[PDB]
Order: sequence, then structure tokens, then C-alpha cells
Amino acid sequence: MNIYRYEENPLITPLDVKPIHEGFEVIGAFNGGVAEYNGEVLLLLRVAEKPVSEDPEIVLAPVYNAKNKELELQSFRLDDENYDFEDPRMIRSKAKLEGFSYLTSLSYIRIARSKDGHHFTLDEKPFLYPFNEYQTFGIEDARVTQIGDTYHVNFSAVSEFGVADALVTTKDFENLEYQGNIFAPENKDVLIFPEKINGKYYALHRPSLKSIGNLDIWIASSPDLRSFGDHRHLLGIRPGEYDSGRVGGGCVPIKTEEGWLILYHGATEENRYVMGAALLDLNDPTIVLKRTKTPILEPVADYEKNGFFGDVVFACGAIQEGDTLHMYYGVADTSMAGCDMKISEILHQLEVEA
Amino acid sequence: MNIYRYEENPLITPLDVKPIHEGFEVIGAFNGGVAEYNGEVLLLLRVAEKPVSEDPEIVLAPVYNAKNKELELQSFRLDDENYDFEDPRMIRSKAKLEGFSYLTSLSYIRIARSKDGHHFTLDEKPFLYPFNEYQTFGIEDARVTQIGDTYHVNFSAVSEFGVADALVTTKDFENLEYQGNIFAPENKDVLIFPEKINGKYYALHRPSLKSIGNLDIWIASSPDLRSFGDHRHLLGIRPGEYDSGRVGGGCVPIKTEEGWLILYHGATEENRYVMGAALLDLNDPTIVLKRTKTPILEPVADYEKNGFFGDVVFACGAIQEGDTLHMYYGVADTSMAGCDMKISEILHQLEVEAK
Ligand SMILES: OC[C@H]1O[C@@H](O[C@@H]2[C@H](O[C@H]3[C@@H](O)[C@H](O)[C@@H](CO)O[C@@H]3O)O[C@H](CO)[C@@H](O)[C@@H]2O)[C@@H](O)[C@@H](O)[C@@H]1O
Ligand SMILES: OC[C@H]1O[C@@H](O[C@@H]2[C@H](O[C@H]3[C@@H](O)[C@H](O)[C@@H](CO)O[C@@H]3O)O[C@H](CO)[C@@H](O)[C@@H]2O)[C@@H](O)[C@@H](O)[C@@H]1O
Repeated sequence: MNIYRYEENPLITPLDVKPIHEGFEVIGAFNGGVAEYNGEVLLLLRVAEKPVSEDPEIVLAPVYNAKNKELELQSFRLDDENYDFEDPRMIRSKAKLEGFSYLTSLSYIRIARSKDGHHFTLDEKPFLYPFNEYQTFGIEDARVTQIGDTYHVNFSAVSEFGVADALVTTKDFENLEYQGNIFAPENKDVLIFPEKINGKYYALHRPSLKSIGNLDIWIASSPDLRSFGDHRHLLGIRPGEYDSGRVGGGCVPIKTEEGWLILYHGATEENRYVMGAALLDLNDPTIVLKRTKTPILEPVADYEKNGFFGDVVFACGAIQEGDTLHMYYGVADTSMAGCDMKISEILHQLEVEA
Repeated sequence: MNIYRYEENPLITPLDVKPIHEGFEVIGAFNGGVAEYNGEVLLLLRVAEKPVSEDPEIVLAPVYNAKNKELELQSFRLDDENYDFEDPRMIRSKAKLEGFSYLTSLSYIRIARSKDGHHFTLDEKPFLYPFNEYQTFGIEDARVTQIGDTYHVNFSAVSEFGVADALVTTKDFENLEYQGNIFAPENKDVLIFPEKINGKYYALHRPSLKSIGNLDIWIASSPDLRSFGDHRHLLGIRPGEYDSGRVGGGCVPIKTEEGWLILYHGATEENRYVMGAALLDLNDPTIVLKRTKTPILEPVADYEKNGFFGDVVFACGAIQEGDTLHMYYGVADTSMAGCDMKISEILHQLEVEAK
């Protein structure tokens, strides 16, 4: 397909960002939400900070304590026979390898801005930093849906209570209004549709299920983008294919003449993440018209294959300029990259492959 | 608590209920939702039916096929080295004992009615039977919240896509309006508060969490009892206590002068189920004022301790008559029982144990 990976990729790396917690290192600046505001591209960067131990036998988990409003650190020995450290993102109980006890880093959101879409400058301070008991392990993966003058900023809120999805609204990225957890745990990859559709708002979501059910995309409707209901299954995993392990929403749904174009991430059970596409009915987006059989973006550049958690491209938003999509994506849970694609070429791939 | 357990207990057993599927046994009539309608007590019974296998080395999963609207049984060998059959409620994968692949039975809802609250007669036909792709393993544990003339009947909808919670509304238990899955999987034990509270509806719910988090009661608000949000954690598990393994909503919240009285279930990791109480703020039910340290109802009688899944009391509804609560409860995932208690005595126990 025409994939124009920007010459400047990776656009923003951990080298570009100073840690805000003393004696932490920045291990990632990634999975950035995408907005246009006041003539600039805003990336709402996920910045992950890991606390450094000088003893290599020990690792630390950073926990934001909501009751005293400070960082506490939990220590573990790597030889602790009750825990598994083989996944660099998490500290897991050997008896519960399907989950985690702690993360290895703590994330917050920080805005970078660009005039040209290629060269970015960080805002001075964080944008959103854990501020309640649903956020003690961090705030991650902010998505931005702009409806009129209102930006809907929604993000994973991770804590000992579960992984929930929460919403902040703003008109200027300065005065923020907190709207609570719009999806109960366990959920993430929530993408609000950019219009009211035959009298209702909609959002993509992604329940994670303990007992039965795969890691599949769902959809829900809403009268007001505060409360959500009429939950339906939308897109399921496909055994043996690029999305055999999980699927989740990526970019905000894109209105086309052919339907709502859904650029979603898929991963195998080995955790190689790629982007795919789906097409939903314009008037009832609970109906799937088409889906790709092969990816539209794979981790093939070196910054995509190698880093903190290699073989990942993870797109959390894009700017439409006519037929061109300026798509920004996390690479290897480490950095941010940019590429241009064409909506017509993705719609073409959908037609051919379905 | 001075519990008066009804003389007729168990009120309704599997022996009282004939199977609607050819060649199945009724294994439970239990976890009944509770309403008053037209001068009678309604129990919205969960009836569970297990297919009988002619071959004792095979167990059958009874699955409803949504496209063909009939059962399509699935067969599994007891010696199949992939599967674990130790929990009689489910067929589980050995690599996923925290979950299940199938249930051993399929449930639906059937109404039983009573003039006196003690002797029940069954309606002729099922009330709610799996009718869509979200209900292929059954409809379970229907709760009923009456607001004005409208009955909110909400239940677990179990399928391959997960355990969701779905809502049907009605004014007469005859004309039904499906309102969708009101809570996304994985969720159950949803209880809708019986009035609007400072301009919002509320419901208790209970997310099950794959990665992190315990089996804790949450609450959510709603403008219309179709969409919910503002999700908040409400009651957590307590190590070493009767609710150390999980909690969930039981009866509909009861308006009292001291708050919303929540009669909830708690279980230990050994799966002994009791009823507890909590008390929430009357004006903002997201605030917990008190909670019991010991149960209000535990399995003690023989019909509570012994059956298909023993040592369970599981109340899904209650009728208030002044200070008297007429509580109906599943016992041993087998039958329905009745007891009377005093609200004042529950309040008092909350006061004493909170300190
Ligand atoms: O690292 C790859 C992307 O994974 C997700 O986030 C991370 C982590 O993921 C859990 C599940 O959400 C996934 O299906 C699977 C990932 O391969 O396993 C993990 O257990 O969740 C934590 C908590 O939210 C997070 O810190 C990790 O980054 C994506 O949501 C994305 O954030 C990552 O790029
Ligand atoms: O049998 C006891 C009660 O258990 C729950 O329902 C059964 C089963 O519950 C599952 C999880 O929901 C629980 O935390 C735990 C039970 O001890 O483990 C189980 O995996 O769920 C299935 C599917 O919904 C259901 O058929 C079983 O009845 C309870 O909601 C309740 O219905 C039972 O009385």
C-alpha cells in the first residue's frame, strides 16, 4: 500500500523526555492520542517511568498511593519463586499468569505539539497524572475524540481495583472536566465515534474476560457520552490469523461514504501487534460490512521491531486531510512514529479481501 | 439475628418442577427474583436442566444455538485429559481453572406465585428462555426492581462471548420489552435501586476481573436505566472474613431512615455462601456507612447445607412488610427457601458491629 513512514521516525523517543520522578528512567513515550488544536497536531503521549534499583537482584514496582498522593515502591527479588518476571511489562504471580500483581512502570500523559506534523515539541508539564484510586498503577493510552469544540479524552485507568476506562472533557486542553469511569473494569481501547449516529453516541470497547470469552471488540451506545449501554459483540479474534490472540480499537472511527472505517490493532498469541481495518455500516455501526484479511501496517522498521517490547505498532489516532491519513503510532512500547496512508487505498484493501 | 425459617422449607425443589427439554433432569429451582404483582408474591425461579447421558463416560453440555433456536448438545469425555470435571457446575479446561468452557446445565426463568408467601404454584410455561447469541449457555439469577408500575427484570446472560447482564422491562409479566445487555461482560449480580436518587438511577454490579482486581461490588449511575456509567468500587472482599473470596449484590436495596440497606452475598474461597449487610448513604449511595462483621443468614439447616452445590444461601429478593422482611433464597443451588427477618435487627447488627 502507499506506506510513507516519516523520515524523522522515530519522532519522539525516551531520549527526548526527562523523567519527572527522581531516580526513575523514562522507558517509553508511546501510544499517543491524536488531536488538532489551535493550528497544531497534539500527541497525548503515554510516558512510562520505571524506578531503577542499583541491585540487579531486585526490581521495583511504582504505585501511586491515592490517599497520600505520593509514589510508593514495592520491591521484589527476581528469584522470588512465587513471581514471574519474564514479561518486561508486568510482575505476575506464578499462580496467575493470565494477569498481573504489578506493573514495572508507571505511566502518565504528556502533550507534544507540532506545526508541520513531523517535528514535535513537548509541553513543559504533564497533562494527566494519576489523581485517584482507579489510577494507582497509571493512566495509559489516551484516545481523543473531538465532537464540535469538545475534546473527549479517554484512557486506561489501572489500579488494584482493575483496568477501567475513564473520561476527561476539555475545549482547550487547559480546563479539564473529569467524567468518571465510563467503562467498568476490565476494559480498555475505548474509541468514541466522532458524531451522534441516528440519535445515539457510540463507542468501541474491549472487555477482558476471566471466565469465558475472547479479547474481542465490542460496541456500546450512549445518550450523552457519560453513560453507555446496549453492549454488543462487534469484532472477534480469528484463530491462525494476525489477530488470533486479541483485537482492540486503535484510531477514532473515520466517516467515509462506504461506512465507518475502523483502524484496529491485532495481535497473535506471541504478542506481535499489527494494524488491520474494518468497515461498519454508516447508519447502524453495530453491523460489520468488511474486514481485512492481511494487515495495513506491520512492525518492519527497526524502531518497530526492537525496543522495550518489540514487534509492536500500536496506533491510537490519526488526522484526516482529504483522502490522506496522518497516522501516529506507538512503536515497540518505546517511541512514537508517524506515517501517511490513503483512506481510498485502505477501502480498496477491504473490498478486495472481503 | 432472629431468623424465622419457614416451616415449609424448602418451598420449591427440583421434584416440584418438570423438565421442558426431552430427556433432561431438573437439577435446580433456585436463586429466584422476587416481586409483588396483582396481590401475589412472584418468584422468578432459575430452573437449571442437565442432559442425561446414556453413556456414563460422556457428559453433555447443553448449548442453545441462536441461529436455529434449539439446543445443540456438545459431548465431552470424562477422561479427556484437557478437561477438569471436579466442579459440578462446569466443564473446565485444565489450563484455565479460573474459568470454564461450558456449563453442565442450561437455565431459564419460570415464575411461581403465592397468595400467602409460603405455598407456591408454578406458571404453566417458561417466562424467559434464551433468545439470542448472548444467552446460549442460559439465562440465570433474574433480579426484579419495581419502580412505579414498571418491573425491571435483569439477569445473567451467559454465552461464548462472556457473562453479561441484560434487562427486560414489563408492567404485567406478559408483555416484555428487551432493553439489551445493560452491563458488558464480565458482570453479574446487578441490582437496580428502586428509585431515582437526587436525579440519577443507580445499580449495584460486580465485575469479574481477569488481570487484576478482586470479585468486588461496584456501583454505577444512569439517566434512564438503559445506559450506565460513573462506575465506582463499593464493597471489597475481606481476608479472613466470611466474604474473603467474593461479594455480590443479593436483594434489591431497601430504603431505610438510616440509609440504603444492602443485603449482599459473600463467599470464602471454599465456596461457602452467606448473606451480609451493608448500609449506604441515602442521598449518595456511593458512600458506605456501615458493614456487618458476621453474617445475617448462613447455611445451617439441612436443605441449606446439602444439595447440588452445598453450603450455599443466596438471596436474590425480598418483600418488605413494615419492619418485616420476607426473604427468598436459593439453597445449595437446588431449591428455594423462605425466611422472615426484622430490618430493625439488621440495622442494629450493623450499628453494633461497625462499632
Ligand atoms: O505492550 C503491548 C500493548 O499491550 C497493551 O498494554 C499493556 C498490558 O496489556 C495486557 C492486555 O491488555 C493484553 O491483551 C496483553 C498484551 O500483549 O497482555 C497484557 O496482559 O496492560 C498493561 C495495563 O493496562 C499496560 O501497562 C501494558 O502496556 C496495550 O493496551 C498497549 O498499552 C501496549 O502497547
Ligand atoms: O454456585 C454458586 C453461585 O455461583 C455463581 O454462579 C455459578 C457460576 O458462578 C461462577 C463465578 O460467577 C463465581 O465467583 C464463582 C462461584 O463460586 O465461580 C464460578 O466460576 O457462574 C455460572 C455462570 O454464570 C453459573 O451457572 C453458576 O451458577 C453464582 O452467580 C450463583 O448463580 C450461584 O448460586
